[PDB]
Amino acid sequence: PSPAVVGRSLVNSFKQFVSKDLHTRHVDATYRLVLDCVAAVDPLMRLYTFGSTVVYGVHEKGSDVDFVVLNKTDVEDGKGGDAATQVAKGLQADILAKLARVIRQKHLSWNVEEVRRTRVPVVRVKGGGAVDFDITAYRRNGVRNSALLRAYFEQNPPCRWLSMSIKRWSKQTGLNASVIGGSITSYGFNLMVVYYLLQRNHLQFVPPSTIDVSRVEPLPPHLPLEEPADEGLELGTQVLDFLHFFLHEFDSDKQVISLNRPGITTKEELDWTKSAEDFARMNGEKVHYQWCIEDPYELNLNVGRNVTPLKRDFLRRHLEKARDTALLTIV
Ligand SMILES: Nc1nc2c(ncn2[C@@H]2O[C@H](COP(=O)(O)OP(=O)(O)OP(=O)(O)O)[C@@H](O)[C@H]2O)c(=O)[nH]1
Ligand SMILES: [Mg+2]
Ligand SMILES: [Mg+2]
Repeated sequence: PSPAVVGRSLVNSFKQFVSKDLHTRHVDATYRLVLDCVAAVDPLMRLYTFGSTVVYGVHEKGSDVDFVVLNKTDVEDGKGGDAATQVAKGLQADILAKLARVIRQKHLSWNVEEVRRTRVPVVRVKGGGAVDFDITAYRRNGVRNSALLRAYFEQNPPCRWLSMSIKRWSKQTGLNASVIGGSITSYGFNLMVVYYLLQRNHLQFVPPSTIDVSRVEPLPPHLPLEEPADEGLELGTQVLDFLHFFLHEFDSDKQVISLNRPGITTKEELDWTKSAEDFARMNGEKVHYQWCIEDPYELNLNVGRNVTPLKRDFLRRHLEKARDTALLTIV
């Protein structure tokens, strides 16, 4: 398929998505509800938003909201790292347990799950009106990477469509970590999209260190999304260039998808090698360095750490299949 063909099926596939109102207006009430609960634990605690809501400036269906609870001092330390220690984890679980209890008290019909499978303690809430959200505590790095990605998409707002196209597809194909057998989160896919756009000079490099939590909005404003006005030609051209790039230009054997620096990052300069795989264990299991995606803020975090040789196979295959189906749209 030509870029035009892909472009057109892509715009047609989103027609329902651009039908309803996109505004991040809808989050305010939920934000207020959660802050209601947070205040009962501590009226001096802050509530911040992050995740796709912030990255895009729009609120997607089938997407949760991400919240983090922060102390004043956590905010004022707007460029501090997040401790990867057992006591930090314990602090976060202690406060999240208290909050989950309040959420249950105040909302008898909500399911309030204390999720402990994870590196980062999280409370998962499903109320029913797709009132859907995760709450974490005492961490800057989610608000920070989301503000970084948001800053990138503000440079070139129509690029959000390339991104959104990749997110929906990743899930359709079973590539996205949200699906059983999935290996890369949506966050990972966004890192790849941005890295791609940077290599093509569609975006201007933003050093991750310039992002300051003390200067972000707890709840950032809406950023209007408008239909690709050129029939979707730019989108279709981007999608095909994105697939070509990740199939034929990005060298997964030698290179790391990174936003820490402009240009190429090597596996060797990170020590992200077969030798490191023998030593490297995250959350009690092997980290893989077959597909390398460097996290801009957390030390030594491969976002592609679950991409085994097999899942790497599966990704190449899908990247190939994606060309001929316009990201599973020409069916
Ligand atoms: N360290 C790390 N954090 C992640 C990863 N995936 C998601 N997160 C965190 O969670 C936040 C939102 O992640 P996601 O829910 O996967 O991304 P999203 O943009 O909200 O997309 P959807 O919820 O799938 O629509 C990000 O700011 C990340 O900090 C990951 O693979 N590694
Ligand atoms: Mg999310
Ligand atoms: Mg998530």
